[PDB]
Amino acid sequence: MKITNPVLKGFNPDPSICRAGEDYYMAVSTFEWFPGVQIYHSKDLIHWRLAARPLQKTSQLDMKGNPDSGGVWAPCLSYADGQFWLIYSDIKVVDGPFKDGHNYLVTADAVDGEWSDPVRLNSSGFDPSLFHDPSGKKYVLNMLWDHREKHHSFAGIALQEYSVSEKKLVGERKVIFKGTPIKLTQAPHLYYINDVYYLLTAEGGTRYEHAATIARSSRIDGPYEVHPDNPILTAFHAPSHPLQKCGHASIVQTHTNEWYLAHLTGRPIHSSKESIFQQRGWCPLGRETAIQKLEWKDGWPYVVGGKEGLLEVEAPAMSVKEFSPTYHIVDEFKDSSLNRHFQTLRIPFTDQIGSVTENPHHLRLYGQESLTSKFTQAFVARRWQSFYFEAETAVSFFPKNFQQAAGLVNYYNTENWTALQVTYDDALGRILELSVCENLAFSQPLIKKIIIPDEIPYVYLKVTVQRETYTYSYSFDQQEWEKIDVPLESTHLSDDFIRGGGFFTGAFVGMQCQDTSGERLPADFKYFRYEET
Amino acid sequence: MKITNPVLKGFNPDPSICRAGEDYYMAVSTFEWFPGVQIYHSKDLIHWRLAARPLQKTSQLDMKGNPDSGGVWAPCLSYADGQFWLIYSDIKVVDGPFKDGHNYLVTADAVDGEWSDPVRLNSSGFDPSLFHDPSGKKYVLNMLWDHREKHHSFAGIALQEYSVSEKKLVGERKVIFKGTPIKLTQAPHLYYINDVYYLLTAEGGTRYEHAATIARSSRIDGPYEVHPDNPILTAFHAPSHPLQKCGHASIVQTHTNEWYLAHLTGRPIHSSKESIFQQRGWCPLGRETAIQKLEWKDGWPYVVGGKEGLLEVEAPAMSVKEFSPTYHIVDEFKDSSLNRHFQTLRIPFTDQIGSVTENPHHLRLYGQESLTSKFTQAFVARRWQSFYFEAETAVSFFPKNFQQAAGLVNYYNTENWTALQVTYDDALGRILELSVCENLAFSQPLIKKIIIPDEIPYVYLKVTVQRETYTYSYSFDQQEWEKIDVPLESTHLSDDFIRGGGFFTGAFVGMQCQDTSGERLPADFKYFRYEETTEH
Ligand SMILES: O[C@@H]1[C@@H](O)[C@H](O[C@@H]2CO[C@@H](O)[C@H](O)[C@H]2O)OC[C@H]1O
Ligand SMILES: O[C@@H]1[C@@H](O)[C@H](O[C@@H]2CO[C@@H](O)[C@H](O)[C@H]2O)OC[C@H]1O
Repeated sequence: MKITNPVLKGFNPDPSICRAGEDYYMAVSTFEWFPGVQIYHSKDLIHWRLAARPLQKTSQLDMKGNPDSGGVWAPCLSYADGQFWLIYSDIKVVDGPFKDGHNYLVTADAVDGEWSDPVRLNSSGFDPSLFHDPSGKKYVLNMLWDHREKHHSFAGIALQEYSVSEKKLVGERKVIFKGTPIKLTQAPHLYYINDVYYLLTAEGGTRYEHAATIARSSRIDGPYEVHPDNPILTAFHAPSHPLQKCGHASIVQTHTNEWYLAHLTGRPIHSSKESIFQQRGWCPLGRETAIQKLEWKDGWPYVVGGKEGLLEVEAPAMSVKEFSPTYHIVDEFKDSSLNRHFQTLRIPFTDQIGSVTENPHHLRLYGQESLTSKFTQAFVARRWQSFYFEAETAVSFFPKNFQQAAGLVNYYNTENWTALQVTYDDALGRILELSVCENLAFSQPLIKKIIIPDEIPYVYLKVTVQRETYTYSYSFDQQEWEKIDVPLESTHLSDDFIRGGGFFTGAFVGMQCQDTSGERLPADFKYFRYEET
Repeated sequence: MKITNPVLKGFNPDPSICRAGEDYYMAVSTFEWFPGVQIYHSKDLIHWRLAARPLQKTSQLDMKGNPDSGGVWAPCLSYADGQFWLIYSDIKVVDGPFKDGHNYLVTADAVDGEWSDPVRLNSSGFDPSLFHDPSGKKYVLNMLWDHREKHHSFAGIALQEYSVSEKKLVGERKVIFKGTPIKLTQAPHLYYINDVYYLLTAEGGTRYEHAATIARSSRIDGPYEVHPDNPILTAFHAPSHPLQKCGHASIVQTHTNEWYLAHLTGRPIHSSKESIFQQRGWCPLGRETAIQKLEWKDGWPYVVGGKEGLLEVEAPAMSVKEFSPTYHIVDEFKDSSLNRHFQTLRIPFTDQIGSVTENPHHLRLYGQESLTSKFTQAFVARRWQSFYFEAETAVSFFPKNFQQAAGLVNYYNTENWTALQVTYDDALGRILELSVCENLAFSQPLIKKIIIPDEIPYVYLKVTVQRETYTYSYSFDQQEWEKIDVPLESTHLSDDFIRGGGFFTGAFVGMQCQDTSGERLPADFKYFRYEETTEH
């Protein structure tokens, strides 16, 4: 009867909420993880099921070589004229003065149906949004990226008409809003409400200064006046609040004439050696999606409970409906294709990297490139979505040289991961090795190599995650586990720990095989258990 | 007449020398520059002409997104059984514990003919090489990359048989050599000389500790005995020597029964307010190729003149054969094909970025991504090949917003370049802007903006390179020039300045257009001049 935030747990940022009659959908960004964009469905705003992942083919999304946290940034999902519209980006440069990336449009009739081939829109900035103006005309909003040395990089909100018949942006482009002193003006969404235009934006950047700003105007092109108690959403001032980084919002008006606001947020683990006011913490689950309720006064919306958001939010006047779980707690790969919660890095899942059919009821992975490669990785993984869980798998892998390895991986990006892999030692045979990579600093800490007897058909591998730490354990028969006494830090796989300009995903766990010799040696995984506790 | 080194000036590393009858060929690496591999041709070893660039299709080489100084590393060109064999690499990771990359083989009847589609070989290490054993067997050598924490990454030289009929490696591989205390053992090339196997390698890394070591064995798989005066080539001990980084060599026996050694080298610019011992210099021309004469004693080759290598080298007993230049000093773009000294970053030249046929007598570049992008840049460039030159172009470009810019660029990688571009300012109209990117730190130092009047159809742009410094200048009438008073440092476009694990190319100059608004706004370049000051 209450909305319990985050409604989308783990890596699920930049929520774009829309209503198709009485059905509610939210699209979230996926960056380098393939297939692109996740769409969730809900009938009550409390329970959400993973319904679709539109960008399924390289003709829609080609991300081989994309930088970490490049690819699909904030998307925009809308419904109008009997079809869904998805505006998405493919960001190619995430560091330095430029942010080279391109905005595209695909359409579909059903969210889980077949999506069109993309139409080129523009490249002038990220967070593109498609606004269906009451007049029938259509408009694309985005932030304007300004590379010039002396200018703040977030130059404001651009507006330009989209011609449906010509399938291109037309007319003149106009900057309609420059933002507030919070700056980093971002995430524009336009709304026609009571004959006036409301421009919702994000400001402050997506770390702990994040905020949602709103302004209004009589004309679509402004000038816009800013909310008198702006920002309407932020946790910048409340470091102990359990919801942090609260911004990048979208508004929905329900079919019950109620008002709600979806936004991203982070749930940080804290230091204890440090003050939370100075060290705001680390978010291994990345940026998650939460929903707040809005109330109106004098033509201005307000977040009920205050600007920081609540964990428990007043659900709308609608019939509750839960959904069946969309993954197996223990997946034995008996299904025809990979479950919808598994994703690959950058490229589609094809025989290049593995198969679910070649060895039935197994996931076969052909050894390809290492975990530091932005190109071709034989790696299938799924999100951390709880601070407390166990993941476990069983691998048949018989490597012949030290350049072959396969096993269980916990992963943030190409420079930040840990891996417990079956590999080969030329003087010891098959061994089990722990490899740790922290901002490209690589170590293999076990001084005592773990030998695997030759006739063990399956090495059982398991990770136990307990909030701020996690540990690996292994078994040669499943009913007898041995724990590796190296406590790994969960905070080292978080938005707030990794270096670089792209820090936008979250921790993953999955099965991986690599063969840097060229032989493409396969690794057979009998099952994958993901059990939150 | 002597051989004058370097024989290939500017960015021309990892020479693989090769002989077909009385014709000599040398392949060099090209990294992210497309098309891949440069093959030069010679009949006297003194004069070399740019003859072919084999890897022209995305089916042979797909480098979109490749890191700076990834892509085509050291190649191997050989001639046997009436055809050419090219072994090349595509490196995808250049930083950190791994070096993910793949080695391929392609063949052709002539170097400037159509090359085959690639056969996969292995992925175990770079510097792959094909050996043609007198028994008719074929073998692939390459270094072995060890990623493990406690091990030196250069784990020795691997050897494995290649089956021509099965189009794949067969049998087991074996490490046949582990190097000397110089380590970083790489660049393996096998030679069968009077019933003895000689294994040539590079050691020391490609900076100032570079060396060429050689060893011999009665059997192909070792054990190998190292040269008694090893290494046979290096300038590590001679900081003042005009050739530095001397290593990564290959040997050829001429049809005159003489022996020569092709190797890479750097010609550094030195600061005479810095220790020549501590700071060995900066090479904006990258790694170039030189040739040394060999001489034998007791079954060991020695480099004539000492192991530092000579600047002037005794030529083989062959007739001089000079070649006419393969580029125009002023290229006016009247051909429907880009001159062979022009390259693009990572991808083919297609309508996606440019056209020489849409506006006749112009190079039209369609505005695409910035100079920091590893994907789709409308950028056509050619090597710095002298310390003294000027390059010049003329651009027709009418930008309508600040995200459109086109002009003349000096470039090393995506983090290191300068650019003089026609662009647009909301308050001032068309302006000429100087942009500087030093290891991704970005500046635009002109305080007073240069206003371009609306009546000006072409803006003329020039760079004048004078060894350690270069300067841009511009003109609205081709005859009256104004110098932009900020001296730029040529040493910042050098192997020795840029950060990261990939530092393997060299400085380029070329024409560029970017449009990060999305409109693909075209810029038309009327000509490109590149004129070396041979007087110096
Ligand atoms: O576009 C989305 C936003 O949530 C956010 O956008 C900005 C990207 O650059 C960062 O430096 C800013 O902090 C951030 O606000 O991140 C990317 C994507 O998730
Ligand atoms: O493969 C060629 C070699 O000349 C050289 O190989 C090594 C690559 O890693 C660097 O750290 C070493 O110094 C270098 O010797 O560079 C690449 C290519 O030119």
